[PDB]
Amino acid sequence: PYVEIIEQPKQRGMRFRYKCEGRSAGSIPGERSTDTTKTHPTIKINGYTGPGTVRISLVTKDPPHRPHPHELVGKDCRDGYYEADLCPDRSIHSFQNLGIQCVKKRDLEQAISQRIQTNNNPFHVPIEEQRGDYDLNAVRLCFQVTVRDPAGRPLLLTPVLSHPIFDNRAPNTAELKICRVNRNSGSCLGGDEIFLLCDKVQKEDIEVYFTGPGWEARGSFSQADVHRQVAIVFRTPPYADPSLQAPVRVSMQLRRPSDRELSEPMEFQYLPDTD
Amino acid sequence: MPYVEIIEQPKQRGMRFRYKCEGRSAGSIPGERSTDTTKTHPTIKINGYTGPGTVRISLVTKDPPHRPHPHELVGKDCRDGYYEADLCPDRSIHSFQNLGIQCVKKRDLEQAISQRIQTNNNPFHVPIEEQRGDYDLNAVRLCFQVTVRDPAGRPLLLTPVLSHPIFDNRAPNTAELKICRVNRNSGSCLGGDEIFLLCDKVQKEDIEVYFTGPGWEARGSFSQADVHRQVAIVFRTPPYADPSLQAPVRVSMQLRRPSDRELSEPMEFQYLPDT
DNA sequence: ACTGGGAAATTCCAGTGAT
DNA sequence: ATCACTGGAATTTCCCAGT
Repeated sequence: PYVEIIEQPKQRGMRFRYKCEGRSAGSIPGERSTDTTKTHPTIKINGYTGPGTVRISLVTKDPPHRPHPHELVGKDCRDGYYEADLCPDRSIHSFQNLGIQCVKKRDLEQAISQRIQTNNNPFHVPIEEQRGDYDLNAVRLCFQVTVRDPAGRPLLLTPVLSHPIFDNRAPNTAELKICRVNRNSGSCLGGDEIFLLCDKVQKEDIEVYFTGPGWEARGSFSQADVHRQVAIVFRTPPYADPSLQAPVRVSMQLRRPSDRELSEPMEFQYLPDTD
Repeated sequence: MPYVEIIEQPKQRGMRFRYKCEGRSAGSIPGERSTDTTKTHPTIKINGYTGPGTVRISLVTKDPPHRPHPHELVGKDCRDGYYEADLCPDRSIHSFQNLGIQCVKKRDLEQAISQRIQTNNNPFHVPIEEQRGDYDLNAVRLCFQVTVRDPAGRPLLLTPVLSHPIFDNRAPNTAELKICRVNRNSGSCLGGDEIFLLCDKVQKEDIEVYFTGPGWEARGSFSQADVHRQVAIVFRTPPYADPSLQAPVRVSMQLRRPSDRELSEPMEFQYLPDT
């Protein structure tokens, strides 16, 4: 038998909580979770239905896939991992209260030691590897299901990794959001100056991205024009057609080149430049 | 009575207090009239003496019961949070080029006060039962304590002299106010024009934009919600003194912190006549 | 009793200006 | 070149509001 992830966790928008915040972290939602309806990380076991248990732990994003210093917290969690029974009737199982508690950099070595001491090492990575640098802003869930064989001995199935889950404090992997913009129309000739207030971006890895049917342009600005990661002063690009007869609605959004993430689109109208 | 005179006061705003983690030495406090082309430093002159002696500089509280401050002076010839070196015998004027302010953590406050007492760092001999009230960690004063010699070489302790207060640039509340950028620097004399203004960090509960002319005083209109991550303000210009303005008039526009009434450099704004 | 989010407090660090 | 220093950014802690 083997495990497949039916509903991946949502990658973005989750805030890892420190222990100093004595409140337990949130509940990780599934990809397709919408503000209306709430999905949850969900797996399915193909090749077996009946009594079993599941352990979920955090491992690193990048390929050694060693146990992450962060902890799962929530119901049925201890020593930074979740563990509980599967339903024997169903072959689909969901996890409604998985929270991520980030540990501090100074408490790293202690955290790693606990992973080893608690035998929380799904891919049995040697301790040699586990003195590499960790990305504390990204984790993967690791599903480790145990079923019964025909004799009723526990059978451990291959661990499956989720997609990465990113801390939304991390600007390099956060959601892009335009909060306020001082102007939403401009000359088709381009070069109109726009003040745009946004959520935290990295000035070396952000652009303003105008799009239409089979068209794209970028607003002009330097890294100096990005103010304290939360504002961009830029000039609009010229529109494809230099002699518009009438206004033309296009979309304006933030774009992060590194991972090609886009923000929610906003309406911008290029106007005919007849003075 | 030989006495100490402050030739060059310390510049009050601009400089950060540094934590121990940021390293040994915390920069050099500059003089009032320090510029990029001519860097000045705090300077005293000893009137009515020449020859060998000592000078101690320590930090004291801004407010009248001048107790020793929990923060430390660090740099050349500093120990136990105070500066102490031999007075130059030849010259009567003395300046200090490596004074840095090292701020202590809130956690280590009671320990720091205990060090001040243990080291006999109490220039105004304040009783210990005053050394427990609230300290303003955002502001200190330099205390210059000069010891000269009488003709037989016995120490004569001159009166302690206080500097102007020095404020932590990094601390919100005490940071220097600055208008970095603005989308428009003109508009109707009636008001109601929307300005996107980019600024250094301000507290939205303790900030306002201040229009001033000769015998006029007005404020831009905005809510706390319009302060975006402490470094941008979207506001509406107030009405000019005279709504029957014939031809343009230039006013000053600056950030003001009501709590302590501090201001930014002024930025020109011109009220235009309404068409 | 728990949740969403802003900001103060502390730490880190890339790129300078003084030498 | 070195490295003290400058100022932006990242990390960690604290706190408010609302159900």
